[PDB]
Amino acid sequence: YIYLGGAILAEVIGTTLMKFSEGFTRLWPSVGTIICYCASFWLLAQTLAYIPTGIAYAIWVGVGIVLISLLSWGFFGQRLDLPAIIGMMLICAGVLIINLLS
Amino acid sequence: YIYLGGAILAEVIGTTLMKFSEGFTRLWPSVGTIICYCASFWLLAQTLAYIPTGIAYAIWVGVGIVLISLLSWGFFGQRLDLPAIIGMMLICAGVLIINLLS
Ligand SMILES: Fc1ccc([P+](c2ccc(F)cc2)(c2ccc(F)cc2)c2ccc(F)cc2)cc1
Repeated sequence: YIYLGGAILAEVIGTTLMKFSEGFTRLWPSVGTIICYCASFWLLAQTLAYIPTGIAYAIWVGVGIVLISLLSWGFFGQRLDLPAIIGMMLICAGVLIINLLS
Repeated sequence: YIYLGGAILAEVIGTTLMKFSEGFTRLWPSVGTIICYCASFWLLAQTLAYIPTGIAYAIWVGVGIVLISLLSWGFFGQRLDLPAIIGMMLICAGVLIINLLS
């Protein structure tokens, strides 16, 4: 499967893997995050080799923000109106404006 | 704290070490650059002791669009246009809100 899509997934899944309980979690290796970083950085290296570097990083932030925010709101029941999220919206709107001119 | 700035900075320092260290007669070993990358992930783990994952990500993304812009531009060009100034200012405003959280 495609390197860039794998790289986008690697962070979204990786952070979701880090967000596990202090209790017991099924199927979680304690070396898992360290493996996920090694996998993520290998995928990134392939991604930057074979796609234009500015394009790849602009797409990676762009998809990743929408995907984590939709996943977190939709299936983990999280709030979009909390103080930090309100500041984050301005960053994400500003990021879109620069990306439209790129 | 200085952990979040340090974690972002370690990725930039490691990138700078990687870009500088072309050739193989050079004194510096690739492992030293790997230690700078290992440090960034460890500094992120220190960051996530008292900071939520999304809040840390939003600040990293706010700097990240500037990192994309420097990568896209290389050398600096002429002064920014009105929508670009607004988009950059919205990123500035979001960081100002996030850093004024108690
Ligand atoms: F050109 C680039 C583009 C992206 C990165 P990235 C990244 C890429 C792919 C992935 F699957 C997970 C993380 C990163 C951050 C600290 C490091 F030590 C190594 C990589 C990263 C993480 C969070 C963020 F908000 C922005 C970038 C580095 C250089």
